[PDB]
Amino acid sequence: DQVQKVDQYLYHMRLSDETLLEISKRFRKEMEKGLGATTHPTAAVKMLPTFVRSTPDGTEHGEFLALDLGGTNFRVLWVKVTDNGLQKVEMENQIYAIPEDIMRGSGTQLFDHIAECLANFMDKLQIKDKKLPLGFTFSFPCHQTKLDESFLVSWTKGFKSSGVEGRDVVALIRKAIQRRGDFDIDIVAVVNDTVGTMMTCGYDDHNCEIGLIVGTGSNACYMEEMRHIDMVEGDEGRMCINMEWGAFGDDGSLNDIRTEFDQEIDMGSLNPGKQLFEKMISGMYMGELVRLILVKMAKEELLFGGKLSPELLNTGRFETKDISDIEGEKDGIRKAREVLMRLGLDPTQEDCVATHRICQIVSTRSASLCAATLAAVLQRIKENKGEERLRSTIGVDGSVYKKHPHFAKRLHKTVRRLVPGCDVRFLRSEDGSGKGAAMVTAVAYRLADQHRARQKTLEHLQLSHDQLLEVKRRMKVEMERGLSKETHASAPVKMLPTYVCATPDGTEKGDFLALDLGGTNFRVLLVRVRNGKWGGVEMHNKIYAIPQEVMHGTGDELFDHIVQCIADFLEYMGMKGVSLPLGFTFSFPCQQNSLDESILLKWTKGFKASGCEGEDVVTLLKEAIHRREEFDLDVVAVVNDTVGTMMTCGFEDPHCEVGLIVGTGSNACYMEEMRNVELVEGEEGRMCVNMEWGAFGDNGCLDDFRTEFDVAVDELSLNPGKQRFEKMISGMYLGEIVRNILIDFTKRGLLFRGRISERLKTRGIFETKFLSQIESDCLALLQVRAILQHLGLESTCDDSIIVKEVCTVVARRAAQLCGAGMAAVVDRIRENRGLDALKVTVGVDGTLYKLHPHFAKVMHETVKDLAPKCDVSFLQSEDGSGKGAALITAVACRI
Ligand SMILES: N#Cc1ccc(S(=O)(=O)NC[C@H]2O[C@H](O)[C@H](NC(=O)c3cccc(-c4ccccc4)c3)[C@@H](O)[C@@H]2O)cc1
Ligand SMILES: N#Cc1ccc(S(=O)(=O)NC[C@H]2O[C@H](O)[C@H](NC(=O)c3cccc(-c4ccccc4)c3)[C@@H](O)[C@@H]2O)cc1
Repeated sequence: DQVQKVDQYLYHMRLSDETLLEISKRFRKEMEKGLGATTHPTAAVKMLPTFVRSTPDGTEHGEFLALDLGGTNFRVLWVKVTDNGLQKVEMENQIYAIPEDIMRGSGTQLFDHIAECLANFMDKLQIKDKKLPLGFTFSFPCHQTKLDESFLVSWTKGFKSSGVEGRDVVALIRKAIQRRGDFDIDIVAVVNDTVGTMMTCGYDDHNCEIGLIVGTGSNACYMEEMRHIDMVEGDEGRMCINMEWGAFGDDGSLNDIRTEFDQEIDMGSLNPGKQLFEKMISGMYMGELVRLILVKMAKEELLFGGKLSPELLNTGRFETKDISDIEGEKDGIRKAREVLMRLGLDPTQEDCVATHRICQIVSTRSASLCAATLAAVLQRIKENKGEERLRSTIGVDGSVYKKHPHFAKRLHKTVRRLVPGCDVRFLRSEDGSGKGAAMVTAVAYRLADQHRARQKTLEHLQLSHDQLLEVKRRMKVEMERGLSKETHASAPVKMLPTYVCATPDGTEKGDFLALDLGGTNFRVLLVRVRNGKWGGVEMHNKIYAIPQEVMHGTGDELFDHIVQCIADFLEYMGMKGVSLPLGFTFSFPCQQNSLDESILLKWTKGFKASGCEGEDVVTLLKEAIHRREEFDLDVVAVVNDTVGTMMTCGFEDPHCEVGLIVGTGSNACYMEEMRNVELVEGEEGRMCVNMEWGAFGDNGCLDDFRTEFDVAVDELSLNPGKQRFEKMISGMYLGEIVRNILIDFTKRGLLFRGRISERLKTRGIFETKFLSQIESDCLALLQVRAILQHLGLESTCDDSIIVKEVCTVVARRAAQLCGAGMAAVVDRIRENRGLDALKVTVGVDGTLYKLHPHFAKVMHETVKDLAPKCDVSFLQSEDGSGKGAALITAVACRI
C-alpha cells in the first residue's frame, strides 16, 4: 500500500508503452539529424562513422594484437583466431599501469611507455618477430577520420599529457614503435567499445548488427547503409555508426520526460547539460537518482519521520550496487533496511518497502528507455533491409545489464513488445572490447582475402589485347576454311551463300510485303519505299499467332493459315485485291540453293507440321497462295535475318556491307567477292555470306579461352557443344554465365553468406533486361538490390556490389569477343580488295546491342583497337528482321 503511494508520487517515471514509442520516433529524428550533412554539426546525437565496413562471417583467421586504454591502467591483448568451425577465440593479456610521472608528462613519453609495454608483452608472449595488426580501443572523446586515424578531443580521468589533444593517436603509437626499432606493426583499427562489443558477439552470431553497452555509461552502435551516411563519401555498402546516444536530449528534446531529480543530477555532475540520456539510464547515476528521491520525500515527511542523516545528504553514498542488492534478495526489504541504516537512518517497514519500490521504478525506467531507443534502431535496420519480418541479434555488455538481477530481462521483454515485427536475440559479451578491436582487423583481412579470391576468378573473363588479336585471327582462319569447297563440310562456320548479290542505290520505290516467320507468332509487313534524296521507309505490320492445332497438323494447313493472315492484313490496310511482291524471313535451319529456293532441313521450336521437312519453303508458300483464288503474290526471295538487318541499313548509308545481330542469338554477314565463294560457280562480282558465326568454336578452337562457367552453360544447354561463340556473346546465355559464377562464389563462401537459395539454382532467372539495369545502376545501387529482391535472392548491400561486378565483367567479355569477331570481318574485306584505308558501315540489330548500357560502346572501341586501318561506323537498324525482307525484294525487283 505504501507501493501505490510511491507510484503516484513517481508517476512520471513510470512510462507507458505509448511514451516509449514516441521516444523512439524522437530518437529516429535525432539519428537522421546526425547522419545528415547540414544538420550534423549541431546534432546532439553525433552518429559518428566508425569505418568498420562489415561484421564477422565466422571464417576469419589469424593472430592479432589489441590495446585497451581506460586510464591509470591499460591492457595489451593477443587474439588467436582459427577457422576450424568452432569459432572459439584464444586470448592472452596483461594489465600494466601508467604512473602519474608518465601520465602528467609529455605525449611522446606516454606512447614510448605504451610501445614498450607492447614489446614487453610480445617478448613474454613469444611473438615479437611477427608483424601483426592492432587492435586499438581507447575511450576518450575523439574525432575519427579513418579506421587508422583518430584525433584526441580532450582527456578524462586524470591524463594531462601535452602534445596529444588535437593530434592523431595512431601517428603517436606508430612513431613510438618506429623509434624502438625492435618490432613492427601491421594495419591499425581504432574502435569504440560498443563497436568492439558488436564485433565480438557477431563472431559467434552472424546476425548481430547492434552493439550495446549499459555500463557506468551507455552507448550503442549499429550497422548502417552508406547511402544514408552523408559524412563519408560513397553510397555503396554499409558501415557501423557509433551513435553516442548518451548525449540524447542534450538540446532539450527529452526535457518533458526528465523529472526534477533528473534536473538535479545534471546540476550536481562534472559535465552539466551533457550526456543527459546516460544520466537517466546508466550505472554511474542510477543509485544517485534514488538518493534524491529519498532526500526529497523525507524533506516532505513522507519518509523517515521527516528526519535525515548526514550520509543520506552526501552524493554517491547510495549506490547502483545497493539497487542490485535490494531487488535481488529473497527478502528485499531487509536488505533495504540494512542499506538505509548504513546511511544513518532508523527505518520502519513502510520506509523499507518504499525504498525497495523506488529502486524498481528507477531501474525499470532505465531498461525501458533503452528499449525505446533500441526500438528506433531496430526499426531502421528493418526499413533498410526492406522485409516485414526481421531476425537481428544485439550484443550487450556493461555492469548494469550483467549484474543487475532483473534489468536484462525487463529490456528483453520491453523491446519485444515495442517491435512485434522483429525476432530479436540478445547475446552478452564477456571478454569485452579487447577481443572486439582485434576482430575488426581480422574482418579487415577477410574482406581483402575474399576480394582478391573472387577477383582472381574474374580475371579468366578479362582478356588482353593480345588474347583478342588471337581470337581475331582464329576468326579469319575459320572463315577461309568455310568458303573453300574442301573444308566447308567439316567447318563449324558454314559461310553459307545468301544469293543476295546487289546492294541499294537511290532508285528503289514501291510497296512490298514481308513475311517474318519463326516461332508460333509471325508478322505480316507492308513496307512502302520513297526513292530519291530524303524519302525513306515506312512500315505497317500486324502480328498473328499460329494455333496450337495447326502446327501439330499437316504442312499445307500451316501455309494456308499463313496466307489467310496475309489476306487479312492487306484487307486491313485496305488493299484487298492488290497483288504485290513478297519478301520472306524464315528462321529455321535451311540449305538455301537459290535466292528463292530454300529447303527446310529440320523443324524446330515446336512445329510438328508434316509434309514439310525436305521441301522448298517458297514452293509450299506459293502453292498455298495459288490455292486461295483470287489471290496472287510474287514470292521473290527468302532471307536470313542478319542479311535483312544489313540491307535495311543499306538504304540509310550507301557504304554498308555488313550486317550484325547480337540478340537472343548472334550472327553476322558481309558481301564477299564472288572470287572467294567456292560453292557457287563463277568468280565475277560480289556475294553476301551468312556466316552463322555463333558456331565459331564448335571444333574446339576457342576451348582454351573457355572458363568452367562457359562449359557449365554449354553442357546444360539444349544444344550441347553446338553454337559456342554465341553462348559467350549473347542471349539467354550471359545471365546463365553470371548465375554460375554467383553459384561458384557462394559455394566458396565468397557471396551470399555461403548459402545457396533453391531460387538461385533455378535456370534462366537472370534475363538480359535485368543485366542491363544492373550494369546501368550506380551510387547506392538501389536498383540492383530491388532486382535481386524481385528474383527471390538475398538483397544485401555487400552482395549487390559483387553481383554488379560479376555482371559487368561477363558483359564486357561479350562485347569484346564480339568486336574481335567483327574486326576479322572488316579486315578481310580490306584484304579481299588489297585496299588499306577502308571506310565501312555495319547495320546492327538485336536486343542486347540497343538496350545494354555499355555494350555498343565497348564493342566500338574493340574494333577500333583491333582493326586500326578500317574506319567502322555502326548504324542501328530496328527490325531488319522482317522489314529487311521486303527491302531485299525491292532491290531484287530492280533487276
Ligand atoms: N570517457 C569515457 C567513457 C568511455 C566509456 C565508458 S563505458 O564503456 O562505461 N560506457 C560506454 C559508453 O560510455 C560513454 O557514453 C562514452 N561516451 C562518453 O563518455 C562521451 C561523453 C561526451 C562526449 C563523447 C564523445 C565526443 C566526441 C567523440 C567521441 C566521444 C563521449 C561512450 O563512447 C561509450 O561507448 C564510460 C566513459
Ligand atoms: N533458331 C533460331 C534463331 C533465329 C534468330 C535468332 S536472332 O534473330 O535472335 N539472332 C540471329 C542469329 O541467331 C542465330 O545465330 C541463328 N542461328 C541458328 O539458329 C542456328 C543454330 C544452329 C545451327 C544453325 C545452322 C548451322 C549451319 C547451317 C544452318 C543452320 C543455325 C542465326 O540464323 C541468326 O542469324 C536467334 C535464334
